[PDB]
Amino acid sequence: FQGASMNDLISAAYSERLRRVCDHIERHLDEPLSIEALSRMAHSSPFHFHRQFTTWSGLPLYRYIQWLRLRRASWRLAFNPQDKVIDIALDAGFQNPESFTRAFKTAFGQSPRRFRQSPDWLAWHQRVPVMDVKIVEFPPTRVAMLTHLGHPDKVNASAAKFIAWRRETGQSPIASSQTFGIAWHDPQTTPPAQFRFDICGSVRQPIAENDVGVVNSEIPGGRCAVVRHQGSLDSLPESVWYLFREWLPASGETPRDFPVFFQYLNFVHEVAEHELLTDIYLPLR
Repeated sequence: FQGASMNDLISAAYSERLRRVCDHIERHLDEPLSIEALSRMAHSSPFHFHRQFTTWSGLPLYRYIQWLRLRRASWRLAFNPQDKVIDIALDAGFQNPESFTRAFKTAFGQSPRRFRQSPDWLAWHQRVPVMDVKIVEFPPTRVAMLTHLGHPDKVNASAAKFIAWRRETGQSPIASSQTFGIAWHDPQTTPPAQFRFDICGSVRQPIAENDVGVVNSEIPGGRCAVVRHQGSLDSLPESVWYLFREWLPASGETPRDFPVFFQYLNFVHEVAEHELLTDIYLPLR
């Protein structure tokens, strides 16, 4: 049908209700704005008014009022040069000119005084608007490591060997040193006959030689993507998949010739699985 639909008519009436409310706010700024009254003016519940305004305006009432006040102060900066900046900052509801300057630099992109000097209003009109992954330069670390080649489960057993070595040789990766796991392969995709996992601990000097199989090696430094994973060692492969799916296409950076490696800032069983902290590191060239 080409005709007007009852559904669209209702949505239009609702939107224009809330537009009436917006205009009332624009008029009655700098006033005690009782949410009960504004909620009544929208023919809606006081308990749901904020979510509706956030839904449609795109920003809550406190951000909206703040940013309208900031735009008013911007007009006053550019076109009322006689007014003092402290006075303007007080008029916009800010206690200190420093905090007003903070908010201006945060939302606008220019400092207040530079705006008073050369307003770039075009930018202002264009500036109306999950997991943190970072880029760090990992320093090359001499470590002592044991390589496991076999079934992915037996890895735990081999890890025990390393722990035993730490008690026996007096080498202390426990303190003033770090403990990493070089994850060469993904156990599901990779044949468990070739699965390689390196359990390593940081050392300040070489560890001589030992019959257990622990040997000296190094983790090279340079560009490297870091993602903070919170929880189980069984949960790490999914965040590794996250890194590969999301960071590699978007970043456009190229990985270098070293396997993925995790640094356990919180060791396994000393704290709970729910509070365990691991850092996944993707080598980047």
